[PDB]
Order: sequence, then structure tokens, then C-alpha cells
Amino acid sequence: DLLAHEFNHSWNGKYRRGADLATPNFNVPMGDSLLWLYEGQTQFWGEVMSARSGLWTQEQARDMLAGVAAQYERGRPGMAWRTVQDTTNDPTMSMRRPKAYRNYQMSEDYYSGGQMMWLEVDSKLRALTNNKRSIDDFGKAFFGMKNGDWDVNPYTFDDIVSTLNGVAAFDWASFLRSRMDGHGSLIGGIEANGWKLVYNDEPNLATKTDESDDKDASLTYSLGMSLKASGDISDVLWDGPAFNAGLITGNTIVAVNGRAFSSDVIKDAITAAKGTTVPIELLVKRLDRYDTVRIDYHGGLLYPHLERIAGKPDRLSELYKAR
Amino acid sequence: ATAAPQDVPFEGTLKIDVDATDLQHRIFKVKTTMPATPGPMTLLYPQWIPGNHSPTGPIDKLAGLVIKVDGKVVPWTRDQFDVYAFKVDVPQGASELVAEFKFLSPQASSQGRVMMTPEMLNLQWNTTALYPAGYFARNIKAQASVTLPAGWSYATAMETERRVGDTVTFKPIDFDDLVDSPMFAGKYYKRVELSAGKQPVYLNVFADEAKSLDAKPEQIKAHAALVQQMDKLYGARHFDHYEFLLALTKKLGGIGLEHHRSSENSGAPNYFTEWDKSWTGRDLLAHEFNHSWNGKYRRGADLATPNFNVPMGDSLLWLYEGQTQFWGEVMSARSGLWTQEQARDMLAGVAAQYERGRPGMAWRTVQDTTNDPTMSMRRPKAYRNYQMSEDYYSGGQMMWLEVDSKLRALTNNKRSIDDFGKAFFGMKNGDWDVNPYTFDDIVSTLNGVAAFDWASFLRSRMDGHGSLIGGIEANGWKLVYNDEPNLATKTDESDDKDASLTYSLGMSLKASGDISDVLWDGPAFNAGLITGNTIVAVNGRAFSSDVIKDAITAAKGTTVPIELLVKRLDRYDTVRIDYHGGLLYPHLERIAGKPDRLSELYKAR
Ligand code: NA
Ligand code: NA
Ligand SMILES: [Zn+2]
Ligand SMILES: [Zn+2]
Repeated sequence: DLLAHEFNHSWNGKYRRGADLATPNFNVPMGDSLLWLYEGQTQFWGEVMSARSGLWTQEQARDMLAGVAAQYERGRPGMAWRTVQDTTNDPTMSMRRPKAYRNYQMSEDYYSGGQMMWLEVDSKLRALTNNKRSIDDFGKAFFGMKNGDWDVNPYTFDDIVSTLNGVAAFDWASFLRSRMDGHGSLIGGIEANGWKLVYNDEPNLATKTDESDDKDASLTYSLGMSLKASGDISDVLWDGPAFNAGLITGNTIVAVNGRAFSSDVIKDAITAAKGTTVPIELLVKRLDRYDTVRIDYHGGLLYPHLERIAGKPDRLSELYKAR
Repeated sequence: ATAAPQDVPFEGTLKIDVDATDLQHRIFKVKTTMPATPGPMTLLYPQWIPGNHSPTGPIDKLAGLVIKVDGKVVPWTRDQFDVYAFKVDVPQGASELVAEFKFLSPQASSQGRVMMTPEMLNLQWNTTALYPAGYFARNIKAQASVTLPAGWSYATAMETERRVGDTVTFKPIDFDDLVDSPMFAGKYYKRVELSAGKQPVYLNVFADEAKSLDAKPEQIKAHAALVQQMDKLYGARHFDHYEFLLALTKKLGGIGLEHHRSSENSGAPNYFTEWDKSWTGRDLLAHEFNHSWNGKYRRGADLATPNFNVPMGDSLLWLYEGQTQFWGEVMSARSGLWTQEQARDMLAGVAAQYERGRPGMAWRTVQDTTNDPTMSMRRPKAYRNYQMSEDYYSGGQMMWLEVDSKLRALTNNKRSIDDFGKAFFGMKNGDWDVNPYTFDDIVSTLNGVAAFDWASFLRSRMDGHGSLIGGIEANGWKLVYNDEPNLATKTDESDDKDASLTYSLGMSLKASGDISDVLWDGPAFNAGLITGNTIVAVNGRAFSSDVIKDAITAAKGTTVPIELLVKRLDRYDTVRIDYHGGLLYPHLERIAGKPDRLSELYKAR
């Protein structure tokens, strides 16, 4: 999706840019307040255009989308105190330097969190117009002027609202602020467009590809952590089971129920603990000390997928379909 | 299935020509030439090698064998019931047989000890020889030659006839003495005189790097003192000259092999340059030198076989190796190769090995361990402490210490084991032909020093299951254990940060935590631990030698078991060891009331 993503920026980001971002030279500070359009909708179009162009299969794009939806339904506990709007300050705050909890500190969520909101914007435009308008109409109206022009054409927040209102009348200012300044769910566009985010033990296509050769283990929605093949913990979900055992990134899972760690071993132990009352025993190395923790997790392996809601119209497939 | 060797004359000379230039492949190319007698002929590759007491002949490393009679190839047939025997048919009217082959020396330690390096090589003529069946080996006149890597020096007890370029031709010699006359060769060589006179002794040092050859005067003196101290003991030398062969190396395979007029010895590159760190192995040259008397000159009758392809009887190895192990350590102290404190702590370690480190003594005798060379071939065994392993060495050493103490008690300290050595090995100065003995000869010579039922004494120790360390207390000392480290153990575990815990937790460990040895019926054994398991943590803390030792001390006198996190194959478990005795290392302490005969024994004469 990279080339689709970067290409879309020629319209969204380069040609049209937030007025506080379009600075007069390279040595005055940049205002990032509208990055949830610049990068957020480009993240959205990058994945949609990957499916429309055939760079991704339709199944690949849908599993990609399921991972994003799960990230904000369960993988971002930092939503409770921080808004997506505040993450537009992350480039200057963090400069992508290592942080302990991307899931709790949050990290440039104007990308994927913005993508979810633009998916909901598409679903709302369809609902307001009986599917006669969609986010495609916003794209043409907001970026389709002045063919050949590649000088910056700045915009403000009110311009976004006005263009959205021109596609379909609605209090878009309140809608945008409620998602971007709020702490609530961002994934409403999934169900509105006819699908549902579910979790089961079948691996997500994206996660499966990203953990095949290295034999890593992404267990975000089960044990609340990710591990390298060595057993080194690479990420811990805030308030998750691994977190509640005091585990941090850099600790090592040495053994699972007494058996030397492997990705298959810890996954099999999670499956074996599903529905039982026998805790999973993890032998842990913390710096130069070893201890055993008992984790009472019995939900089994949980990987995100999208499933159809049979009665509802399938607007999502229309959105991801080639034009 | 090979006809017995006969004490009949062998007509002619067996010529053995070796090309030792292929250092890269580590190949010795060989040409053996002999008179060809018409009719069936059987050629033998040496199988039982003197000094190894076992069939160590590397038959599967003999390759490329082609046999020609007067230039014509003759097919050979190996005896399927004697794989060291090659049979050919020699036509009528033939004159000369030539066998050509290659000895493919070890390319890694897994094939045996390495014999060739870019800087040095070790030529053992039994690996590069074929000889006719049916003859006593001593009746076969032989003449050897070797082509060396360009410009290399060499050393051997065998007299040189001529060196032409890099081809050294040696003077004719009996075939059994040829096998007994190994050669070291290398580019970094130093020859040091240890004793002048009519039966001179020299030390030949080869090294990986020339800097290792810088032996200091006081260090050479200790080696010269070894020769003088052996003169005091035996009063005779069983050689016309003696050539120590010493390789200071990390590349050549380790070796300690005795011969009549030489010995093959290996040491670390810091044998001289770090004299204070390399002391634990310095009894080697004293050990091998003593064998020139005890083992080479005098040998058990069942061990002195007529050729290299009939089995050897090892029944009397507790004199061959046992008393040599004894004199090796005693002479190290007498000569100054070891300090008296180092020799005393070495002896304490041996005594503890048989007081507490050999539970296998409950079922097996030291006499039975004389079969270990052929049973085990020094291959890995799980419990050297319970299966036992060649205890005719150190167990024999303790008996000879008790023999010494008994000789003193019987004679009011006027006689000691020194008198046995002179009486049993000191005859016929200059003779280096084998002078065999039997068990009755040992008893008779001991009885000549001091009358006693030595037959019962020897049999009760070597066929018994009781204590072997009685000579310690009889000679005025007592074996004790405390938390003070043994000098040998400390030196042999330092730098690597290893951990010898035989007398506390009953196990030894590498710095990694891998268990390297487990004492039968000890605390680690009783937790189900075996060699190859890994101690991962101690009381929850990542393993180190210091960590486990501090935990042993912390567990002393308490009832809180030591918690060891253990890796067994792919499984982790925690064991609790209820050991509360603390760290225990063996030492010798004086018995105030008794005379100190031990210091007399270890004192220079
Ligand atoms: Na421009
Ligand atoms: Na001889
Ligand atoms: Zn971008
Ligand atoms: Zn020996």
C-alpha cells in the first residue's frame, strides 16, 4: 500500500494542506493540527486504492482493515485519556523515538485512527443519501479542482466541514470533533457499511505474513503482548494480562508450562487453557532474575477478522471495489 | 586367524619411507619395502600399541593401499577375523614386496588426536608401518626415513644416518624400537641439555610460536633436577641417551606417551612463559620419564608381547602406571617442578577421590580397572566415579604410598619405597631391552627390602573394596575438608570461572551452568540431575560460579533448601537440594604425635 499511500498525498497533503502546516520557509514551526486529514484520509485511500488497483486482494484489504479496527477497539487503551487530535503533536514530541507503550501513550494515531473516522464518514455520507453519495464525492470535491496545479492550495477546518456539508447536509463540525476530540469508539463505519469486527483463533492474513519467517508471536488480544522467536517480549498491552503480571518489553519468556519457549508452544498453551480454570505458567527472566507467573487467561487465541452482517447492505465491498 | 609370531630370524630389512609434507590434508604418505618370500604372505598393521595397553592401532585410517611384488600389483585380501592383517600371494622367483598407502591423520579431534599443524607434526611410526606376520617384532631389522616440510627441525631418540635436503634417513634399528622412537618436527624448535655425560638427557621443545620457547634458567634447572633426582632413586639409566619431546601448542592433540629413550609430551603455550599458572600439568615429564624405568625397561610378562598384533595382558598396570603416577608427583616435588604445598594439595585431592569420590569401589576393585583401556578406550562414560576409570593410576598411587609407610614401619624408617625402586629397577645400567616381571617378582623384591606377607597386602588392596588411603595417616598426616579452596582445584577452575562442587553438591559445572560431572549418590544425583543438564538459576538468580558457591555457604547449617532452576533438554524445572554442609575442599593436616614421614618422601635427595 506504500505507493498508493504516497501517490494519494500528491492530492491530499502536497496540493491541499492545512493553513497552519503551509509555512513560508523551512525555519518556522509547523502546525500539525489537521494531520488527521493529511495522513488520516491518505492512510484510508492507500488501503482502499490497494484493493481497487489489485495491489492487494479484496481478502487482504479486509483483513488489513480488521487489524486497524481491533487496534482501536482493544489495542488502544490510551484512548481513555488521550485524543487522536493530540497525537498530531507526536512528530514534534517523539520524532518516532522508542516509547514504552504505543498502545497507552498512543503514537501518531491520526494515521490509522483517522482512517477509521474517514471510513465512518463514508458510511455516514451513504446513510444520509441512501447510498447515492460516498467519500468518493468528498475526494473529488475537495481535491479535484484545478487540474495541473501543483502549487499548495491551503485549507482550514471550516473548509473540510463546508465541503462535507456540500456533499450531504449534516452537522459535520460536531461529527469531526466528537471523533477527533473524543475518547469513544472510532470503528462505527464497519457496522454501518455492513460488516462486523470479530475475533477467533484463525490467524489474520496480515499478521500471519508478518510472523511467518521470523516465527514471532503477536498475542495482543489474548495474553496482551508480542514476542520474538527468542522469547524476548517486544510489546506489552497496557492493563492486559502480561501487564498485570508486571511484565515489560525486554523481559524474556523462558518457558511455558515448563517447556522451552517457542511461538507454537505458547500458542498451544493458550489454546489448551481456553475454557479451563488452570492458569498458564510462564517462566520469566527479568534482568538477571527468574520467576514463574500464573496467568488466568482462558479466552484462547483471538485474531481480528471482518464478518458480514447478513441483513445489512454491503457498502464496504462497494467502497473497496474497482471503479 | 593370523599365525602366531615365532622367535625366528627375519632375513633382510624392512624399509619404511614416510612423506610428511601434506600438512593441509594431514596425510602421511608411506612406502614400506621388504624381501618377498614366495608363497602366502600376511602383512600386519600394528594393533596393540605399547604404552596404550589397548588396541589403538588406527586401522580405518589406512587408505590407498596398493601392494606390488617386483613392480607388479598383487591383490590383497583382509582377514575378516583379523582386520589388521592383509594377505597376498607372492609368485615364485620374486624378490621384493612394496606396499604403498596413506595414513589419514585426524582432521579434527573427533577422529583422534591431531598429529599435524602448520607449525609442527608428530610422527608415530606404528601409524605408518606394515610388517610381516610370523616373526617376533624385535627380530625384524628396520630402517626408516621421512621427508619433512621444508626447513623444519626434528627430534627423536633414533640416530640419524643422513639428512639430504629435507629427507632424513635414520640408521637401521630393530622394528620394535622403531615404533618406540617417535619424532616431533616443527619450525619453532629449541634443544636444551638436561644432563651431560655418557648417558645424556635432552629436552626438545616445539611450539606454535617462537615466544613460547623462552624457558628461564631456574625453569630448566627444575627439569635438570628431575634427572638428578631419578639418579638418586634408581642409580641407573635404562638408555644410552634420552630425548624429551615437548610440544607447547593449542593445535596438536594432547599426548603423554612413554618410550625407552624418549617420551611424547604436550603442554600449553605458556608452559614456561606463565610458569606460575601452568603448574598442575608439570608432573607430566616426570611421569613419562619414570616410565623409562617402570614400564619400558621393566614390564609385566603378560604385557611384553612378541609383536603388535596379539592381545596384551594389563593385569599389572597398578605397578606400571600406579607407581609411575606415584613417582611422577613425588619427583615433581623433589625436583622443584612443583612446590611442596602444590604436591601436598594434589595428594589431598587423590585421597579424597578414594575416600569420597569413588562410590564405585563398593562393587568394583582397582584390579578390575586394569581392563579399562580395552573396555573403554577412554571413550566418554557417564559416571567415572561409579563405573570407575583406570584407577590403577591414582588408586595404585595410594597403595604405593601405603607400601612406603609399611616399609618404614617394618624397618624403623631405615627403608622406604626408594629401596624398592632401586632394587626392582636399578639393575643393568644402560640396558633398554625389556626385563619382564610377574606378580611374584614384585612380592619377592618387596620382601627383600623388608620381610612381610606382601602378597596378601597387595591382593587385599587391589582385590578389595576397603580404604586405600591408609598410607596418609601412617606417614603422619590426615585428610580433612574445609571451605578453603584446593590449590589444584582453584588453578584448574580459575580464568574459566568453572565450579568444582564434588564434596558439597556432588557435581561439577562449567561457567555456562552446564553440569560436567555428577557424583553417584550425591545431592545433585539425588535430584535426578545428569551431566548435560544446565543449572539456569540459583535461588532465582542467573547462574554463576560465585552465585552457586555463595548459596552453598548461605545454606550451611540452615533448613532452607537450595533452589536450582534446571534445564533438562527442552524442559525447565526447579529442584530443592537439602544440602547444608557448606563448601568442602580436601587438604592434608599434620598429626602432631606421629613422625612426618610424608615430608621425607617428598623431600629432594
Ligand atoms: Na511551486
Ligand atoms: Na631393543
Ligand atoms: Zn503519509
Ligand atoms: Zn603413564
